[PDB]
Amino acid sequence: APPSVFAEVPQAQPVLVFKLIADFREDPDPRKVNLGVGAYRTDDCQPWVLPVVRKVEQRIANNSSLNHEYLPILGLAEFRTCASRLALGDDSPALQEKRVGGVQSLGGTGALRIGAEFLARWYNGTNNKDTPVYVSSPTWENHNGVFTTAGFKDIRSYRYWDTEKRGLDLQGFLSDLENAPEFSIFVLHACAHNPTGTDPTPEQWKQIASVMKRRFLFPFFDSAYQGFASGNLEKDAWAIRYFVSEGFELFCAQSFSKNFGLYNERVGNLTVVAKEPDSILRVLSQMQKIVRVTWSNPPAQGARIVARTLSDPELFHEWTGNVKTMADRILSMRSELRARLEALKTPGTWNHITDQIGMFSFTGLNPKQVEYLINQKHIYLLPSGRINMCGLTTKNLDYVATSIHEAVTKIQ
Amino acid sequence: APPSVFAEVPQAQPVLVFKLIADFREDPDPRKVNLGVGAYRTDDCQPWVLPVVRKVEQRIANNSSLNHEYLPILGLAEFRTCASRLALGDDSPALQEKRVGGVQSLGGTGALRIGAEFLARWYNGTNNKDTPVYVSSPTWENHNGVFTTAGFKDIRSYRYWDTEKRGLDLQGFLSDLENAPEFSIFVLHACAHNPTGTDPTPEQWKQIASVMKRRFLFPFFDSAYQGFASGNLEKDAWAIRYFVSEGFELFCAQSFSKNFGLYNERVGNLTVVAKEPDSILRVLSQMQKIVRVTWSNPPAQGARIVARTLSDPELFHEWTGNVKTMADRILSMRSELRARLEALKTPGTWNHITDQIGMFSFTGLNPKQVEYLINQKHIYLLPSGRINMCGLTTKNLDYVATSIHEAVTKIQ
Ligand SMILES: Cc1ncc(COP(=O)(O)O)c(CN[C@@](C)(CC(=O)O)C(=O)O)c1O
Repeated sequence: APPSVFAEVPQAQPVLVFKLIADFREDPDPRKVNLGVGAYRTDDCQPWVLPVVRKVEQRIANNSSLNHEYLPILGLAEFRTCASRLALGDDSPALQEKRVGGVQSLGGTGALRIGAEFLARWYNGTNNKDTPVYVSSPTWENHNGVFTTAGFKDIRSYRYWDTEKRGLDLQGFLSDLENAPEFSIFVLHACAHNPTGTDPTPEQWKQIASVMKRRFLFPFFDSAYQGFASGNLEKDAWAIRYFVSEGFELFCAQSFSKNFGLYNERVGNLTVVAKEPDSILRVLSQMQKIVRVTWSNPPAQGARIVARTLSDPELFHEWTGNVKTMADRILSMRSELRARLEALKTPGTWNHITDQIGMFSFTGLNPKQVEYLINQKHIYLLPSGRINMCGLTTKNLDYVATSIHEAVTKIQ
Repeated sequence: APPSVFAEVPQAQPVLVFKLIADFREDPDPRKVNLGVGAYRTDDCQPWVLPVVRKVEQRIANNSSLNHEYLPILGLAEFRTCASRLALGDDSPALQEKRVGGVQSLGGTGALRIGAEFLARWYNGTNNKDTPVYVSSPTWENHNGVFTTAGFKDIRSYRYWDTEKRGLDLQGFLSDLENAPEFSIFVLHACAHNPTGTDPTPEQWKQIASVMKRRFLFPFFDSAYQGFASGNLEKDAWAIRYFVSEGFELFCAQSFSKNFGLYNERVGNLTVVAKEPDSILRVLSQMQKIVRVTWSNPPAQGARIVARTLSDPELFHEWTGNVKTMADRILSMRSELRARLEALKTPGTWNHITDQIGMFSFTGLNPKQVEYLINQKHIYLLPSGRINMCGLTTKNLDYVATSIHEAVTKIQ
């Protein structure tokens, strides 16, 4: 019996964040809390289909004029346009000057992948896999994975979090920018940095931009949480817009998974900003080739929902309210968790819980204290000490607060 | 000002069909016929949303229990199971022995891409990009593209379409199989060969299988037209099932874009058949890693529609009826076209028109005869002589038959 052609395939390590979702679901323990994946939950600890989304879905379901014929390779035109406008602002000079392109993609991950594939073939030469790629220390793990898969051989880290000050290491960040070879690619979190929840202020962003401009560093923005840093979409897009106004050419990978709560419809957009309009045409032509051999053309449901919402001023307005609701709820949980930990007289400071923005808190728990929490208390979180604040409710706040308190006093 | 980082990116060369369709659209002649279309069309030249699909979409729209939370990386469990079962049959020995895995993917294209990526890393050694990959001559345009992008350096062709006989070159095909290095990968069209419509008969498939078994050639089935082809789901999956029965390990990239008419919802499945059950978990663990860096997790809408249909006996029954309607309309166009060509005493043999299966047909027209039809008759088709039978209607059949009659007699 000839051996199987799969005889030697090793067992891969699981994608942790997703593994935890499964683990958590298979947990019979009644006290279990999922503080893993960045997904919104109500105070009832339920998934929330945004009111505007439910409204648009019914409208779509009753629109007999729609068919299922293939979308264009780059995607739904109206979606591409609305998505780019959301990041850049209605008044962007880049939009006026027609030097913006958008490629509908499979969530923020697909936007990152297409961009990385394009750069590996056409940026800083032809098929140059040697240009350094810089990611924050720490970052979302998939940043490494995507760039590695596209072929980049030199992936570096720039200092970002100061474990001591429990904040941004601006000095380290700037030095890392100064030392990077010209033309290096920088993967920047647009807002609500994952996992630290710590973003540069406008003034710090200006310092970062200054070095990047000087050394011809390419900004690759990852905009997965527009609206979650502050509850305001315009405010959260400031950095991107600033770089555009400073005359940078850049990529912006946008995800609508969290701000539209459309996680499973895989709605993303790759926004491209070039110096001149002609370049956009040539870039998009090459992007079509990449898409064609990856997913061929994108799915319609999610993009249709987002296009319908953003293009209807009333719907748009309602949606901004839904986003604010989610952000407001997060603020409230930050306060309550902070308050409780202090009331338990938990060792150390807990101001970082309330200083941090976005969906997460980079708590500071060691990997030993995490293990304790998962195994003993049935509280699921990442090994890094990252917790999803949206997983907290008025009903579980106490269990969590108490469980952290023990981990902290007991596990060293 | 320093030049754009995109200054040297060339404009990609455009795809012929896009142009042709453009041309078609721009044509003022009331007699114009588009035989270059790439999807199903009714007798009225319209897209068709299957009645069962509309019915299920409404059911989904009205189901308040559904949310938009992320699916697992490999996809919706019910979909993966139903899809694999459709291809292999409920009674498949492989299903009963638990040696089948399924990965939800972005249409048939996404299934082929994930399969090619897996093979380039774990098949016939580790990261072996030198294993020959064979595609039919001719084949669906994107086969070459997907395999090349996955890293395969040696893409070959096997003889298939016989220009003179207007049929399969079985002897050429077998010689190509006999001379293929052991472990070479063969991309096989399960049924409704695209673009010729010429398939091996079951007896011929047995000869193909025997060489593959002996030389350890890997069958990578592309199954885009199950049911759609003949109106019979079982008949259309015969070759796949035959290989399973014969003990092969294989991959089967399934598309639901044509048989459910869900083109724009990008619903596909990669079915994996292994010799032993334990292999499946290892193989799927590696596919999860590939998906993670490509699209992260798949969309839900299309997969929900297909899973709902295939798991409800009444809906499944209705769906089979809808598929037969499509298959019958194509059979009818083929029979009528041939009948008319023969009535006109057109030179040559035209049995290939009814021997062929599915939407596409290689007519045997030469480039000059094609030019005449476009230029003189406002009949749009590819220079290869490929036509889509769905471009024919009860209303234009006479025009088209007469026009081909003229092209053959005057240009040949
Ligand atoms: C910084 C960042 N970029 C991109 C994405 C991708 O979003 P997508 O689903 O639209 O492709 C995420 C998602 N991060 C999640 C919410 C889930 C994950 O890891 O995929 C998180 O828990 O970190 C993210 O955190």
